[PDB]
Amino acid sequence: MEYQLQQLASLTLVGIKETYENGRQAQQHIAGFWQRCYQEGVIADLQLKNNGDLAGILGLCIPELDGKMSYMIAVTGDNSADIAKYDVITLASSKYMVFEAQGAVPKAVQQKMEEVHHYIHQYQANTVKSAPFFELYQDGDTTSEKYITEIWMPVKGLEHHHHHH
Ligand SMILES: CCNc1cc2oc3c/c(=[NH+]\CC)c(C)cc-3c(-c3ccccc3C(=O)OCC)c2cc1C
Repeated sequence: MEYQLQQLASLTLVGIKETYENGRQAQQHIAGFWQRCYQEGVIADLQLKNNGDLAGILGLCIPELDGKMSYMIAVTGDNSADIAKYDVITLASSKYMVFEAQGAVPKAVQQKMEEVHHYIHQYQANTVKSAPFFELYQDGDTTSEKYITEIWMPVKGLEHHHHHH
């Protein structure tokens, strides 16, 4: 499978996190949460705040310590001045396997995400299950078959994996 290796410094992310039961229905709630964020002007409002650290809107999957699963819609921003209205987290610095899903959203992303998870199962000592992973949606027509969503999967110690030796 094709991927690029990328590294991020610690970043500040501003947005809204919701929490679901780890879901066979999760994708339905995530759809609804996207729909609501657009409908309520939240996406537009976050887009203003995007400081450019990452180009686009993030959909982060955040593991919770009670086993639940959170999804956060966010942008790289600057201020905890937004805490009144928004969730603000620090995305801790990490290396990533960065994959591309090309096709109309969400179908291409869902399908690519299945392939990714199956691919990365061979890298159990190198993925980081407690670290967020995310979809990155850059500017473009997400209905276009050429639209590319990036999938960022955090890794540690990947250079030691025997497949690279
Ligand atoms: C700039 C990024 N813009 C978007 C990103 C989106 O990401 C989505 C991720 C999803 N899961 C994780 C992969 C699911 C389930 C739905 C998503 C939708 C979506 C949500 C509700 C209803 C329709 C769609 C839909 O994609 O709109 C198509 C017209 C979505 C829509 C837009 C506009």
